[PDB]
Amino acid sequence: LVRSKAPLRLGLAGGGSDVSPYSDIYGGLILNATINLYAYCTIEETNSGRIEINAYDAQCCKSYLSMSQLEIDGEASLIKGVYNRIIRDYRLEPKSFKITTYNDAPAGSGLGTSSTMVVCILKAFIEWLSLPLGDYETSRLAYEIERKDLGLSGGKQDQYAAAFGGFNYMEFLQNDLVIVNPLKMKRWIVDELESSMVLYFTQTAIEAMHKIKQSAIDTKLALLKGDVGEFARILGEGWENKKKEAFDVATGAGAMAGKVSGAGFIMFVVEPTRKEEVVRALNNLNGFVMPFQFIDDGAHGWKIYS
Amino acid sequence: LVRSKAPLRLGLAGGGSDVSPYSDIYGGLILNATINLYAYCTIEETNSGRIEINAYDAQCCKSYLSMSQLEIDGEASLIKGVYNRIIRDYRLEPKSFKITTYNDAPAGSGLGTSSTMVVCILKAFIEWLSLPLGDYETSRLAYEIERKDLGLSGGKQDQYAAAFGGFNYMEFLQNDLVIVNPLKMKRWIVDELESSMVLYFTQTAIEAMHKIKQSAIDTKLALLKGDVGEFARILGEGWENKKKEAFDVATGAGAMAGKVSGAGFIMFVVEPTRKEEVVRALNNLNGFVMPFQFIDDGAHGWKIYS
Repeated sequence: LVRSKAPLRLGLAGGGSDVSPYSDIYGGLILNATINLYAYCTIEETNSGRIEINAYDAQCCKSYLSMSQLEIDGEASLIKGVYNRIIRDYRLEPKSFKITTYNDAPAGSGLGTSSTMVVCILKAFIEWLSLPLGDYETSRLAYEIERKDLGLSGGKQDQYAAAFGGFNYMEFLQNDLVIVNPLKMKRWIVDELESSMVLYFTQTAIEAMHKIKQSAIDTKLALLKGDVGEFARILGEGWENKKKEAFDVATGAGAMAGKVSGAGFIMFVVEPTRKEEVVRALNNLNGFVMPFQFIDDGAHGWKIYS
Repeated sequence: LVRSKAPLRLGLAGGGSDVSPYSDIYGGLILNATINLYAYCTIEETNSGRIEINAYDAQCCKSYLSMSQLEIDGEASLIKGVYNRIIRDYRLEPKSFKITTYNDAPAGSGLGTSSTMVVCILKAFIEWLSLPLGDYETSRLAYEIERKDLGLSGGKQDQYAAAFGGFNYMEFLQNDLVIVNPLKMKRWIVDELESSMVLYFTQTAIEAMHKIKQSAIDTKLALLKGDVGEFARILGEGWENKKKEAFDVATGAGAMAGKVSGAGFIMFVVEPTRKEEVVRALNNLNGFVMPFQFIDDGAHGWKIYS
């Protein structure tokens, strides 16, 4: 059997500049980082002309006939979605296997859950069938499967982070090319940043989007130098800018700055010696603090020889 | 006692764009990587009231009366420069110690020997006196000791490569600001590049420099994908341009491309299965091929308690 896991991510700056058609016309820049919340998958080749699916994340535990393709009932779309593309792209005969899947964060959450799971399933298949697919190809394949085959709309930063891993500076160039600049992060900066962070779960746009894109640049420079204070400043200036309301009762008992991400989730930047104070105050509210650590590795698979 | 060592580096691309005023007017771009050839230094404190210098690199072995500053005789300048600068910057009392020094590469070379050694010496002092100097500060201080305090001329890439380590893409911005993008390099790309390389020792400008600067961008993007062939092309395209004579007996032996670095030093890029041939032919010349490996760490020091 083969197993695989992929990490979820945190958007540090540039969020949105990667989404079409803004990226297509102006070009996007994003700085993100993978965290220790994962999507897992294991694939074991069975010889019962069947395909069993135990997708805890897709509330699905059915069995199907080992076909060449599997219709998208709307159940276990991610797994079926990956499998179908694999059979087509390599023209392989139907396969018999049992596949299990589960995630560390719910569907929404806003941490790239869906893209991370797809990458994770791909990695399993890659390991399971020795597919000639590396980081770039995997991310590409993942996006294509999720954003086209399944008709799911989103940016491009999630597939790549899950596949590549660590702290990345991504350039989304026109003609949908993408450059991933894998950044090495000194251990003290990584530690300082985490001790400075709290994860809390509760036209003229363009002109704004340009500022956001520009923030990816200033944030890179700021964190490379370990200047968390400037990072905090950049987040605030951004928050102020993305307002000129729902639950800012969280920002009420806050720290230095904050940034709101998809799926109802605030990334606070606090003074390390006050981080605990912030976590207790936020914990009194209706939401909860999500403990985490940055993880340097991207998706990967391994085999267990029985 | 304390010990330290710093690696030398290979100028992969953009060489020259880091030199002022060009870096200050147009901005510089550099892609370089440290290699397993080092500068070593050990410093042991003593209560003899003397300062003993044994520098195999500066070819000096003299004892001096412990002072606050040391006259730049023209002997062990590097050590004297660092020692003086540290005594001044930190307003410290005269020091008594024994200091040993040696390098794995000669004066000219073209691997940044001098800057690497200054960084190494600085690292020994930093380790020695628990000085508050990190990567950025160390590089800058090294550039200042060498370039100003000692009048020696040159670029900036060398000081930063030595202190940072690994594959770096440096931005030497206008108004002399510097950004080091520490790049995580996949192991297989590094191994592929290492088996594809041979190290062998023996007004219209600016328009030419704009290309050398550009190459840094093309080279980064080529090596991040493992496209060594594209790297060869860029080096080759850069060669023909560096011609619009001396000991080119070396390039006479076919490979994919070659590149010369500031003095008796050619970098050749060859197909792995053909490397041994290239290496054998060149060694049959009047010079020798220097075996190397890329090293991901920058300068560092350690203490030995007794």
